[PDB]
Amino acid sequence: MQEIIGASLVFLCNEKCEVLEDYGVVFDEKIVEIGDYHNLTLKYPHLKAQFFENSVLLPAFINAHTHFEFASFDYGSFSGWLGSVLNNGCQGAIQNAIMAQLKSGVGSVGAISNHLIEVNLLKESPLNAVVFLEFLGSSYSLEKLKAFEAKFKELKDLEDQKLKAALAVHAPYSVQKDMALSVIQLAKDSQSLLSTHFLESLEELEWVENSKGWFENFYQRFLKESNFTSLYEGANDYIDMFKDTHTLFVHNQFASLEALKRIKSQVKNAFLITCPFSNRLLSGKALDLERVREAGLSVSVATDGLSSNISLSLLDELRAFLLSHNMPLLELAKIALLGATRHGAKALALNNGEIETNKRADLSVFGFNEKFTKEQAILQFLLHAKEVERLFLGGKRVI
Amino acid sequence: MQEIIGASLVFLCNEKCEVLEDYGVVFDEKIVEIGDYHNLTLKYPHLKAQFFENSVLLPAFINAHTHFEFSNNKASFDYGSFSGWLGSVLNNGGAILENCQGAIQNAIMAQLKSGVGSVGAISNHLIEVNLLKESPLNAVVFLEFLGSSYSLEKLKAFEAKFKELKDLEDQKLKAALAVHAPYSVQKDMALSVIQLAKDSQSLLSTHFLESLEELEWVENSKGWFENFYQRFLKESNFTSLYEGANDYIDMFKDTHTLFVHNQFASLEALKRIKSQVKNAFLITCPFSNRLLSGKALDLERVREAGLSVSVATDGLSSNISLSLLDELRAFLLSHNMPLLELAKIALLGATRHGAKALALNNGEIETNKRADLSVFGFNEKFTKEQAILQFLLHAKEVERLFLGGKRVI
Ligand SMILES: [Fe+3]
Ligand SMILES: [Fe+3]
Repeated sequence: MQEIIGASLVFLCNEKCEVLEDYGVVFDEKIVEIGDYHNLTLKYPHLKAQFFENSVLLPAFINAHTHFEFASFDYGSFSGWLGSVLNNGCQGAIQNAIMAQLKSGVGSVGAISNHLIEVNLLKESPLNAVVFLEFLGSSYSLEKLKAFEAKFKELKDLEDQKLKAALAVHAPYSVQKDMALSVIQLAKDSQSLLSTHFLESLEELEWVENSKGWFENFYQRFLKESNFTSLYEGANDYIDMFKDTHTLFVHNQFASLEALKRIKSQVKNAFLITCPFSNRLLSGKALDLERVREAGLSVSVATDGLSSNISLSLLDELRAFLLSHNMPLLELAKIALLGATRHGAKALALNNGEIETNKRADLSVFGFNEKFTKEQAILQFLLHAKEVERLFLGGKRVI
Repeated sequence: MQEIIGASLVFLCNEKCEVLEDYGVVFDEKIVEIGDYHNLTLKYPHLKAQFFENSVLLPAFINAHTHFEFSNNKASFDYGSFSGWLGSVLNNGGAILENCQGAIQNAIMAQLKSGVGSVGAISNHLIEVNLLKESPLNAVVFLEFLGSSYSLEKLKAFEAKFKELKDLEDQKLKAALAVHAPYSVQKDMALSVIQLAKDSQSLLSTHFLESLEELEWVENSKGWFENFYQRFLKESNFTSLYEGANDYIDMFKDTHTLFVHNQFASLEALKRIKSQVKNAFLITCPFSNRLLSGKALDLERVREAGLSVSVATDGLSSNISLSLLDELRAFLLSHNMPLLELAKIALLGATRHGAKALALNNGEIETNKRADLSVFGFNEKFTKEQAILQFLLHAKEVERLFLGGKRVI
């Protein structure tokens, strides 16, 4: 059926980043019409209508990078964290970790999975899911190459209207060149998305550029292989593999302006994803947001996983995103809201993240105790938003 | 009355920043002895003893700068600029202070449950003083002064309110005095406040160069403060009350002054504070800098000048939670320093550095110091090399809190 909802502040989440006051929207499975809440209640008098005063009505968030496979690990260094994850060499937390996204207002997630453990629970959840099956392998092996293209077939046999199948190549230090050319080709063949970790550390930059640094000893101590040279001969050699695709580039805190200009000019449809908290614990260098826009790209904000973070609430990761950059606060607060909405749905190629006609009815309502001023609404929301009062996904009431 | 407590990790919070494993402490009102927990249970067999596995035992925190009169403020004020925030605070005209004691009692619980045992509260009308007395917290009340025009009538209405403050002092509450800012207090109204602190032998706290608008005003009599005294203060002043940054600093020469914020003080300004205030204490509040000025304190400049920092929550006029732990994590995200070194500066800025600035006998697990101890329980046993930082990320609530050797939480 059809129903009307309106709040004292409505965040359209357009590229203009428009906030409207006392507006309402009518929706079924999709968003049909927008306008003033009172004028809408006269136009459609018989539709059920609810208004929320001193509340914010916005799109449901999109978390494009989150691993549900997970103290333990070491923070303060990337080498120390990777060493501590490999010195290590789940079903119940997964059913409660989805609940941490719904209550935070997240309606769509781009989850990276290695063994397809959480995909079954993501299907009964109301969440919009884009599972990237991640490929890990620094030695060529035709045997595992077909054991990975057979696990993807199990993913494509589980697709719905809520779960889309995608594929991921881990990092330039973990995947051999001819094993990624096959993964990338299968994504073109299956017409699915690509996610990848790119220049996340200073040690990976030293490794990819000049075959030096902490990675001389990585393949010997941890992988039982005898390799002492980089799998790729420079940063551009890794990028050109993703030419003419829809590739999600995560982190990129150590990619130079020439490197991101190359990503934009060559990948054609590249989407940079950033996770503020995980960069602090690991590499320690935050993403230069000016360099991002000096190259012509935009960022989405993601929680990453509890592999290198303390809370997977997208709102708490937004505040840490605000504290991590010296940009003018009120402009950067718009980069966060759009990086958690429209920019995250365009990276995942979904039909939500914006209050627009014919878009998915993925709506969040957040209740407060005051009415923020229109000039401050976007920033006051990010500081005080913690839980969600109402969450509508596909026009169905979930929370 | 003596008892024994030990944890898997013990943070001494000395300047060595020593982490010890399976250590214990014996305490009454003060800390008696430190050592290995098992050796302590044989030395003092009859003392009641509790051990906490996968826990951290450390001093109770010290929050040296927090306004409790403004705890009824969720939104209201404007963030993104200091001029925008001060304008919105003075456009409020002190209307958010009314009906506050119930919110004040809910901000006190945010310090105890976060592990804070001693706090340096800034007060203008002494509304929360009795609630701090009805509280287990160690209190250092700073009586704040606001007045940009000389008026000896208000000078004795302020020196009579201080006598009412010293008439409520005990061993739990110490009385201090505060000068607001170089933009809010006339020179001869602060020299009287400062002199009364010398007379009463009390501590001085002050907000110093917190904004870019405050620096241009103090240095060149320009910026957003040319029009400030007319719009909001109903006064006719168009030049700075002090003739340079050093003119405000030299008033605090030879005393015990807490300098808050100071994100816009240059190395020359910070070298002068140490050499001239003689016993100066820099206070920093990471989150309030982000919402207001937007510029974080240069911690490298702090150590290039020879000073150290303590971390304080400020008030909720410009903050979202007074859990000192949330402010420590925000302190970690706000500076680009090597994380593992900066995590010790955070722990010490919430402990030893805050108790010497507040002139208290705690903030360190040392013999003859106050038995102000906090116990935080976790699910893993951290490596000693990671313990200090892993504590800051996962600490949320406190398992046990002992203040003066008495069990509080
Ligand atoms: Fe990842
Ligand atoms: Fe303050």
